[PDB]
Amino acid sequence: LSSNLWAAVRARGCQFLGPAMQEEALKLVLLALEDGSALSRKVLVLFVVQRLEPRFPQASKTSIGHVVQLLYRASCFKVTKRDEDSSLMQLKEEFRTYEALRREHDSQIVQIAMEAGLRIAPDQWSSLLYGDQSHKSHMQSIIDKLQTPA
Repeated sequence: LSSNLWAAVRARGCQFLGPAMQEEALKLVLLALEDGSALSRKVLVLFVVQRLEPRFPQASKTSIGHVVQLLYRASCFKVTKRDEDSSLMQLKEEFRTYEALRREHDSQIVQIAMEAGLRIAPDQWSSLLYGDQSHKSHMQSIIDKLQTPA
């Protein structure tokens, strides 16, 4: 099940790196962008990988870039285009807290599960994204929003 989910996520250029690593990865993206700073993908990945590497040997520019792409696909960024340079990404104002960023992140993964026709219960979501059975309610409300309102 989880195997099928993560394969579907990577199929789209994104990655979930497990509960602990993803939490720290997101918190570092937020550290860089929560104040409106506008970073190229280059600089954003550099900032994050540098801090991650010592606890998480798996951290590389490729795997962090895939986390960035997950947030990008989730439309979390305001992009500033420039021909005569690299495009810059800012966190949209509504996503400059961890709660909101993490909600949108988790929503994108649930959306990928749907796209893939992979059907998943709120108890499993908690296991997969958080490693515990503490977030099934958080994950229920995320499902609710992707479905027809009551």
